[PDB]
Amino acid sequence: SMSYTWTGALITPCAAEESKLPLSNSLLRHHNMVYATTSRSAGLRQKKVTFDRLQVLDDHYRDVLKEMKAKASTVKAKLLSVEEACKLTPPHSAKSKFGYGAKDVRNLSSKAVNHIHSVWKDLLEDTVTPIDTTIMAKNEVFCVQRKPARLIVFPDLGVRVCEKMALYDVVSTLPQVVMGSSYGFQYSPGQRVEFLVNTWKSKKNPMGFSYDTRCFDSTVTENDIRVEESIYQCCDLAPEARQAIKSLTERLYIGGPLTNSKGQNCGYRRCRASGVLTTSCGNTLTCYLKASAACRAAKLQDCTMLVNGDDLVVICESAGTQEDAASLRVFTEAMTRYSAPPGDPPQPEYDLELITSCSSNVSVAHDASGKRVYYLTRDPTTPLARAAWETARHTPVNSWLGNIIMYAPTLWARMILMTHFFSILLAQEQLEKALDCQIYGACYSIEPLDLPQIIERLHGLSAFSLHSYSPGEINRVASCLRKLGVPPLRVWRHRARSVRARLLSQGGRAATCGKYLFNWAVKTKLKLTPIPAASQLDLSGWFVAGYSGGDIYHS
Ligand SMILES: CN1CCN(c2cc3c(cc2F)c(=O)c(-c2noc(Cc4ccccc4)n2)cn3Cc2ccc(C(F)(F)F)cc2F)CC1
Repeated sequence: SMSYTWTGALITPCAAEESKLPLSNSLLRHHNMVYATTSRSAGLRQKKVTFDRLQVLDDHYRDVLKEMKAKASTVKAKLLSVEEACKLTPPHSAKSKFGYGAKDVRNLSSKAVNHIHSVWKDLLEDTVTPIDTTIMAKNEVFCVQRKPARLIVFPDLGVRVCEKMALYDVVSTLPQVVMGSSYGFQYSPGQRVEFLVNTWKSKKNPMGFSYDTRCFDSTVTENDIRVEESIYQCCDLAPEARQAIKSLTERLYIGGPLTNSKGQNCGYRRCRASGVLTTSCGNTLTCYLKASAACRAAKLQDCTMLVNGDDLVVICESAGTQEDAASLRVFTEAMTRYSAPPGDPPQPEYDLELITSCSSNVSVAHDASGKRVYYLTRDPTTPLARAAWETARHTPVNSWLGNIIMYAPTLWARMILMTHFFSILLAQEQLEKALDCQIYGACYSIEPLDLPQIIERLHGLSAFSLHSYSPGEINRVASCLRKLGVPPLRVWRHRARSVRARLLSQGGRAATCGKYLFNWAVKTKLKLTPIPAASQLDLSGWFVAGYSGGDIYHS
């Protein structure tokens, strides 16, 4: 079965697309290296993601599936009311083709609610007719060496709300129960590091590897998608939920027709849709299932998995370098049979720091006392490129804010992102202005002035005093700054001292940002005690589940 079939109709934009970087130069001067993907490259992506999938299952697969269902059976899940579902809808979510928008949904306008009721009722009465989806090219920023745009497939606003009602509770609670500690989205960055470091430490003689499935969404078969449903259905559910879940699966999740922005039929999908509520959960369960089975086929000893959607990292007991090399090829052959072939082949690693998963890795620094501290970091190229874009253009999603929150302990986030953006917020007098950012796919509204206590709550006080970073980490940053033409430490330190001073003179939370975020920039350090406001912060539903493509909004 083909993941996609196409009519020949083009994937079209719904607005003018910028692929070019037009204050921003002060951040990064090699602006010709920064580009954004557009629909013009859609054809290239279409070719990559269109192929025949072959799948052969074995006893290991079946044993693991049985084990997952058994745990899934302990879960009780609730229907969301229409109101609860509406409030989860982002204010700028794509409007319905049926005469109402996200604002109408959020306001609970009777037109929107009446339509949502009719969609739900239709779901219960009809469990066959494929549901329409829109296919678009994503507009994302990168640095050269060029990626063709990613494709986004999503149903109408009315359907998405119904998805929330039927499955939000399921995709928010089920994965963690089924996969336990292996479920990646339950962790803040600090917690993700702790689990990785400790898992590594716990092996007698550890070996680990990241596994990249080539175009994971396309590798997901209709069988895979029904297997996921069978897992959902193990939950203790209301008869209405079971019916809706079954209808959504047959009518939307397993596949359906693709319609472009102009309304033309572009083709038909028979794999994972990137823009539905179950994408993250489905991908995570499916990746976990196949990888767990593959471990057994490959006879990897004491396999420990960490899974985030299609992102997979494995840490096990080494059986020797040659033996490991051979075991990994077997693991890969098993994954391939399950319809999850690798992009670039996995390779054994024997240094935790060298394992990149979720585009990030663990590294070491030292706190004020000289004590060792592990933190999550990544190559800063993309974050910096997108930071430049967001400086030179108005964008609804502030990746820089999300990056500061997730990578606050890193040298590059502290040195560059905090300095550059707080300087801009000072000039524009928009310190008090709340901004939208994404965490694990979900959209959050956050006040930049709260960053100190947010960071203390997530990464601890040491985040404000990390030094003596690894040479490997610094070389990567330096190499990146060279590549992108970014000013060196001496320049950012000078800028940071200026911003820090200006922040202090405003007092209040502003001064707190100056004192904590920029203590690194001053030669005589302040004392930095626990921020009292860091305790009374509501940081519960931040790191519970993934929702990439799931159209979720919180707070
Ligand atoms: C061959 N290798 C070359 C470099 N290598 C290293 C250089 C380092 C550090 C560790 C290294 F191994 C380190 O640990 C700190 C530091 N610690 O504490 C703060 C304070 C601080 C905190 C937060 C933000 C900024 C400064 N800065 C500073 N530098 C100097 C440095 C060089 C290059 C870059 C950059 F990458 F930008 F080119 C940035 C740097 F800082 C050793 C030998």
